[PDB]
Amino acid sequence: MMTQIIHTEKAPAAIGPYVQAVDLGNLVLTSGQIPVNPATGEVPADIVAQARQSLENVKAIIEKAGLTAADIVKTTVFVKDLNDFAAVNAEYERFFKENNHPNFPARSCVEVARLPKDVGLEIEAIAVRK
Amino acid sequence: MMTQIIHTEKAPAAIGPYVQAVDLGNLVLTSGQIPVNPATGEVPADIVAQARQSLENVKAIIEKAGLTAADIVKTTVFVKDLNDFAAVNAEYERFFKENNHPNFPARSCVEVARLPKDVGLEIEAIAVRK
Amino acid sequence: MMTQIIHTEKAPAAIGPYVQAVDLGNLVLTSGQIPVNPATGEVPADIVAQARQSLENVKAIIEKAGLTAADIVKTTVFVKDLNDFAAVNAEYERFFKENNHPNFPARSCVEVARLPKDVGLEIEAIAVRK
Repeated sequence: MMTQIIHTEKAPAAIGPYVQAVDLGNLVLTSGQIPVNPATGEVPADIVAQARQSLENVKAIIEKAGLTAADIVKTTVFVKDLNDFAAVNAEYERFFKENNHPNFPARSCVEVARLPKDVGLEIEAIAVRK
Repeated sequence: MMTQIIHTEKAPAAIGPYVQAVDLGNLVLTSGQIPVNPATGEVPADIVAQARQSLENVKAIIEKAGLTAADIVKTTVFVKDLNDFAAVNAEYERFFKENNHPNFPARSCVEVARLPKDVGLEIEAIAVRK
Repeated sequence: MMTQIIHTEKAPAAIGPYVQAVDLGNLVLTSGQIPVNPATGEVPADIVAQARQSLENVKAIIEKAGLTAADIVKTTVFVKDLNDFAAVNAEYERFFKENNHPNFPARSCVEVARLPKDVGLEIEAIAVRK
């Protein structure tokens, strides 16, 4: 039996009051990831670049656990500019099907006032593996 | 056995990286719905009208699956004006009990900066059926 | 068998379209709590004081049910000032381990535009008890 707690060597890492992710068993969940630039360690200005890195981090954790984005049941993403979603949404959906994730997980994205680390976007989705 | 994926002919419909809703089986979940005006296809200015339509869409999906709002375990709603919640909250609670939903599902509403489609409100709640 | 619904005599109490909390059984969930000052009934200006009270309310409900913060699988908290998180995060993590909550539940905090009751912060986390 297992419950939450998900270690990995790709995500932003956990060193505070939270872990990289949580594996409840059969139903996984990813914390509010962020485009922690691999060279700046924060959030690339390139809404597309930062948007792509954030997706890799969220998947890296779920992948290190033994799953895939395709399994993602639901997904949530906070944006600092709903006008930029045009590029993120176009690439967000184009990658899922390009990764074999046509299931299309639930969505819950909204324009928040701000985000941790001044990040221009956050990612938090759920995944299953029945 | 089932997992996520919920089709319907009432909700805003899914044509991107997400589905109308997701049925994990026994525990359903609705995506961030929106008052997609049946005549404008976006969000009626009438905070009350748009607030009512949004509730119907969220219920239409759960209803098309085989459940009811009364079963809703938790609920989340983003507002663009916490001052308007006075009318939404008054009608939100008056409809639940009027629909046989006295259980009172969890709440998680907050004043967000913006919302998809420039909608003045979003709805995302969970439902059970043990 | 049980499903949602969690009564208590410590939390902000439920008198509208939502209950104090919801106990799905084995997997609990707390609604968007708030620092409802015990003397003002709203939200203390002391970001630290209000931040501490909010934590007690969220735990009071889960405690009245038969669990602890340590069991918390995931956690979400809306802030009105990401600059204040420096004090909340420092005390948030210092209390978990001080309460025996080193598990570190998932995180999902963001700077929202506003919050119910003009509260300067909201709390909503999940808990397990397998």
